Amino acid sequence: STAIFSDRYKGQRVLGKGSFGEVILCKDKITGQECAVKVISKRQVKQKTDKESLLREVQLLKQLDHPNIMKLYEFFEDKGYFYLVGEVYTGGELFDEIISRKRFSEVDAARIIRQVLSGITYMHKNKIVHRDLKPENLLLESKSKDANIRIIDFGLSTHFEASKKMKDKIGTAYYIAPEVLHGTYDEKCDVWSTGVILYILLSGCPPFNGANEYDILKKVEKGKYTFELPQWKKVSESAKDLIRKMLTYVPSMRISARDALDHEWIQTYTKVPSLDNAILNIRQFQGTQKLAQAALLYMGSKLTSQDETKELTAIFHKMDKNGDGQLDRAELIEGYKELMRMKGQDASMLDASAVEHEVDQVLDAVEYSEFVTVAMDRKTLLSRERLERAFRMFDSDNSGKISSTELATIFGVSDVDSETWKSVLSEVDKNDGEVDFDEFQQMLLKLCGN
Ligand SMILES: [Ca+2]
Repeated sequence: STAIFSDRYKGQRVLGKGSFGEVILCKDKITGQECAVKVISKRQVKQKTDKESLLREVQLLKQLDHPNIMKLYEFFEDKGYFYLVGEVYTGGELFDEIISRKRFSEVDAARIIRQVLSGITYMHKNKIVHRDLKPENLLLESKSKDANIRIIDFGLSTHFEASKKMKDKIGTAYYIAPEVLHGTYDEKCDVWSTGVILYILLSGCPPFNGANEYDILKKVEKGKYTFELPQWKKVSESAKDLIRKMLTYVPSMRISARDALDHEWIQTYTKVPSLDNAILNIRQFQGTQKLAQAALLYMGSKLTSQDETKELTAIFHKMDKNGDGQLDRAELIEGYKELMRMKGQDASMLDASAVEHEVDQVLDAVEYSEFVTVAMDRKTLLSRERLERAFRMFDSDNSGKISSTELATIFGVSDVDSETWKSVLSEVDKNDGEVDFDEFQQMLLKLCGN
């Protein structure tokens, strides 16, 4: 409120797009301490509670400390944004580390879940519920195999409204507790979500699955699942018993996070065959989720580029006094600053110094029409290379193609209607039942107006 964020911190690099907003690697201008700042835009996110309830939870969260909980250092608020400043972790997402290794057993799964439960138990004792616990929120403290897990976004859910855009809801339906869907829930919803993560660690397949978001939510609401897949034969009976207690439908009957640590499976496997079939399915699952996410962000970046391309052309056309199509470097900065003044402050461009530098980078490469193409191509370049990398990673056999069955699974996770993508495919392809990267990219372009 009183203190300004930009006067203390400077943006160094974009870490990624998390829940509620963009995540930026920032650095203190005095001490040089690196920090990860989640920037939540007030227009794209609505406040569920009042301002005084939010400040009270922020104050509590700043005093909490646990080795498996991400530390919240500071909190800032300006006219249109909320900035949540915390510690940086470079180890990446838990599931990205599991797909790289060749050996994964119940001892590794028990060591993972013991950490997740230690953090949850500690936060539940302080009356803080996560509500949106999922593998994406489990980060590794360092780039190593024996590194600590840190749970992020612990306590946001209660004060910020969930996004309705599929690019942000991707992969959430698998882990949500049934009682969260019907409205009456408490801290037991985090035990269910951890139970779902444990089920995926030991088999590589979600317990509640479907061809789309709604079919998954129907399975979660019914609450029925089975240990009827071949890979569950090589898993112990105590692991299955803990999952049964964690995935109990009635929350009052469901085990607590505290009692889940004292369970025989945690006590025996933290104080042993390799689950090879489970690794292959986590690889397939992670690749499928990441390609679906990359496809949705690619379409979103193409629509954002079209909006900003025309908006920046209109700003520069009005600034062109004589009408030769040219402008000075100082004029282009005024017009680029006007784009952020009209279409909101950018996550990468925190202050005027970052805008002046962003223009100098485009001016070094590059008529304002040519400059418009470069500045917009730089924003699309960050999204097109992620799509190709995700397509290449999904294509594990390096065939260069993805089958029609794989497209149905991808578009199913992305929530693109079955009849809509099949029609778009016939317009570009026109019939081997498989598409290459360019054809896949052409389908996404046609699925967002281009
Ligand atoms: Ca292939």
